[PDB]
Amino acid sequence: VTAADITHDGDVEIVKPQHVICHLTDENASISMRIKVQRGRGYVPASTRIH
DNA sequence: ACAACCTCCTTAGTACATGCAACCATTATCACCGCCAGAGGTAAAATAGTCAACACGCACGGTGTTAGATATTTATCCCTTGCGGTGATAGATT
Repeated sequence: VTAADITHDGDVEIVKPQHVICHLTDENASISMRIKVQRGRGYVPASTRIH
């Protein structure tokens, strides 16, 4: 599961093709997800975003 | 006939390795003093010379003027700043 398996739900370049995520094994297998992405320029903890 | 063995005898052979700092004393003991050496002293003359005299003659340095350089002043010029517009990067793909 790879960059060649993405779809662009927004404005996103991808200078990370080699970032393989996971795998599948059968001729009828599947997996799907959404992903949220951000740029900003500073840091906050995942469970101290607070408001 | 000797052999080593029992006992405490004494002897004496050794005592690991790397490095830095400190300074170099104690003795008493007649060396006599007699002789004379070449050998210390110094007067007078060799191996040769001083420095004062009157000359000789020159260099150097300080006072003076000149020279020109320099550091200032002025003002010019360019290279740089910072922001901005929008650049073909980085690098993923063909």
